[PDB]
Amino acid sequence: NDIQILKSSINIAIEKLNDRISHDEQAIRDLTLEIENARSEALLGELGIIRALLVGNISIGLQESLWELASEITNRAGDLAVEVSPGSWI
Amino acid sequence: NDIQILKSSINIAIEKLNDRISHDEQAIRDLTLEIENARSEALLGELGIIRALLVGNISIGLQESLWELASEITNRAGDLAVEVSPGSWI
Amino acid sequence: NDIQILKSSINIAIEKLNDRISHDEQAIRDLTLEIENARSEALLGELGIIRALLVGNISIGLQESLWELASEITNRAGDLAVEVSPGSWI
Ligand SMILES: [Cl-]
Repeated sequence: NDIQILKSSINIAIEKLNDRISHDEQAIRDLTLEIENARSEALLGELGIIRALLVGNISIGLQESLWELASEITNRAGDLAVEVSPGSWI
Repeated sequence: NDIQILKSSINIAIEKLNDRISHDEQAIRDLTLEIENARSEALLGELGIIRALLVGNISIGLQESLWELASEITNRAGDLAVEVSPGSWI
Repeated sequence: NDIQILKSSINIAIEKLNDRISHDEQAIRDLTLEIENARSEALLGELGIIRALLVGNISIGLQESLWELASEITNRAGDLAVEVSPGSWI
């Protein structure tokens, strides 16, 4: 009798909970996408500036520090799927 | 008898769970705030550098690449509520 | 009789749920680590560019705007445990 009504009501309550958790897991999955994207933007923004200076008539020492700096920055960025713009040397 | 004691104890246990989930949802909400802020900082940091170069005596080609670069960066930043500093052209 | 079988089955179901939540909490903890790291990278990338310009033969006004800019950027970065490279002024 009352055991079975209770069992089914448990099951609904747990379902709702799993709904809540799953909804948090998908948001934790969006955020981790948002973090990757933030990193990708900063990465492209910083290389974008470096390459703008590199393609100009800048002194030879600043070219050394900027190339080196491009690697360090690029090293810190573990590995995201970057796609730096075509470039523009001529 | 023992059905009712069991029902109330279920209800407490579920409450605690919903407490845990709600506490995760508020942290997922802080992080999404933290991500926006990280993006805003990188955005302001990169425009800050670009505008420092733009207001100086830099070559005319570097000015072209930097203005263009300011848009691309600003385009990648979907739309955050930016507030770039007043500027400083004179 | 059937009350006790039901009680134990509740306990397993709740355990599984707490497992799920705890697994979300550790991921919310990784993301908050990932956000800090994204901020640290952008921070180092932007100071890296600024210091490359600062150590060169740049005009005196651009040096003013860049030093100032280094503080504003560094101020916006609440306080992360930064570790800017040794520097390189000579
Ligand atoms: Cl220059």
